[PDB]
Amino acid sequence: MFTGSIVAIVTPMDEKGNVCRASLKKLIDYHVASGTSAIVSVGTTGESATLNHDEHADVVMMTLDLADGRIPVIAGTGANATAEAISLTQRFNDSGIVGCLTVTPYYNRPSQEGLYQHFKAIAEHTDLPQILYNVPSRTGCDLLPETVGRLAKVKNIIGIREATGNLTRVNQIKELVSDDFVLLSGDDASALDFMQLGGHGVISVTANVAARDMAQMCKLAAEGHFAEARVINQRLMPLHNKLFVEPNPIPVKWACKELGLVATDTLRLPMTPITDSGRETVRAALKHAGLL
Amino acid sequence: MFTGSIVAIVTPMDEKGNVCRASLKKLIDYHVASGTSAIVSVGTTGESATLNHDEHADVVMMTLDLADGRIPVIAGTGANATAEAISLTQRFNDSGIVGCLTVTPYYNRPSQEGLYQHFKAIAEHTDLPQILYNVPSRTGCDLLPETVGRLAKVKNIIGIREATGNLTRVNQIKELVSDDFVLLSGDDASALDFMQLGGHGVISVTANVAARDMAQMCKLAAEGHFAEARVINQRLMPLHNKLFVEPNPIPVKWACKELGLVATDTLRLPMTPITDSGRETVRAALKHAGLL
Ligand SMILES: [Cl-]
Ligand SMILES: [Cl-]
Ligand SMILES: [K+]
Ligand SMILES: [K+]
Ligand SMILES: [K+]
Ligand SMILES: [K+]
Repeated sequence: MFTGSIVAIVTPMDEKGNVCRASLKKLIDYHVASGTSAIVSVGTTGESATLNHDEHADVVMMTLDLADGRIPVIAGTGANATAEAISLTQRFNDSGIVGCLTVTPYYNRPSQEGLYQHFKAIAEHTDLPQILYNVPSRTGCDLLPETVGRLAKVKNIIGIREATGNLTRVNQIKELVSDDFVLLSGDDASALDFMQLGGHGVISVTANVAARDMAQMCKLAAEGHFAEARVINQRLMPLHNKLFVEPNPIPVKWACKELGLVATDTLRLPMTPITDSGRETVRAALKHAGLL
Repeated sequence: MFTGSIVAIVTPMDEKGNVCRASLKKLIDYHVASGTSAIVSVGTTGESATLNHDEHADVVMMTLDLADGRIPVIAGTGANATAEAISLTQRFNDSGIVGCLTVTPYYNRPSQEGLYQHFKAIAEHTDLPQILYNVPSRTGCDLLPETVGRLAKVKNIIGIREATGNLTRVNQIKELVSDDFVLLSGDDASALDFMQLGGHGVISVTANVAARDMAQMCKLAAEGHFAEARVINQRLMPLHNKLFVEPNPIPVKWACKELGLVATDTLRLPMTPITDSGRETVRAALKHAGLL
């Protein structure tokens, strides 16, 4: 399922930075019970950066196992080397995931033609649906609408997580692609505007801690009840902003720990523990949201 | 050696995308003859993004063997996971490289504290000199002078490649570090200006194809003959710019092949072959530099 509220799930860790199965189970039961549409496993928020490919694969498999068919799982499969992205996709074929979330190469700043060839080749070597992921503030390159339009002609490239926060992109992309191509926000604070403009959902960081409210907001938006959805969005807005007061996923792991959804808020370097002031900011946002 | 003209050397490949030994030797001989001060092996220009760690180590080791003690070799060791950066660094411990060039974590956007802890930990697991590398347009994060000052207190953190193109950084960092802390430009187009402000040299892309001029310019600059160095710079300025007409290292690899320095201009996806319009642009810049 590639519409509605999709959670970019944290990878919960013990004190030693190892994946905590018990916290993961809890998170997954929480999203099943709250009506989250799907789980994105080991994306940015899941600390893809600091897991090796074995741990990455382990987390995804464990996620599917715990999900036990109750919720669709999408694996983060992005890499800045095309051969690496291809190889990582192969690890997940026939695993039971329903699709892949695949980021524009970061750091090496390819041209639009190179992004085209990158994603074309990945899609070529799998039957799994591919969701493109554009986030220029992290990657240093910007996948423009024109190129999204080219890639949408490839059979199994089915959508895009658009994280520019630039809402003019929704209709620039939409007019170049077919009506079954999915447009998903990757910027929590502007996601409802994104959906009001034509977007079909959100791959969300906020959904980690406000799953029910996010699920309902996305359904209201899809039904066109934007004023109703906006009341919810207004109570989540401090969370939408303050979950990035410090680098994601530092605030969201702390929030998960504070709600008792995970055992520890541990991350791997270069991520560092939340500051006292950040705890204060985030706790205030959780309260504004009515979660505490 | 950590002053003067230091080349961020390309990793020449055969048509299969694997390291081309004959081309590498030719490049290293070229830099020996030209008075280049040192080689950075497998940094960004050397396609650190698309080589796996074993291939990366292979290239560094081959470069060192080929250098045969004639010219100092610095290993690119950057990674966005701290554990990974330590592991890559350890491959080169007791190897014959004289130092490491280590970039701020890309993509995951750590805090200043995160950056401090990342580089502190790397430095603690090695005796090799460390050169920090700041390039926010590639990484999505910016290592501020205050944090450079803090890291410069670590025994084996000895300099910075500053690639913001923001010249105000030279004296901001200089006033916070000791006088043997090395300041190196990472932006060819502004590198002479950088040196005029008190910079000690450049880790250069242009030096791949204009090594003699680059060496002479940094020499004149170190002697305080800025008027005279500037004549060289003006001759090289179209290269400083047009070597980024297409994503680095697409133009400089083509330039190398055109100058007969490497056998092929092959790169690994997502880097793509230079366009016809790019060939003409780089050719005019080479001609302006008097190299064609
Ligand atoms: Cl994410
Ligand atoms: Cl470089
Ligand atoms: K296919
Ligand atoms: K399609
Ligand atoms: K790599
Ligand atoms: K030092």
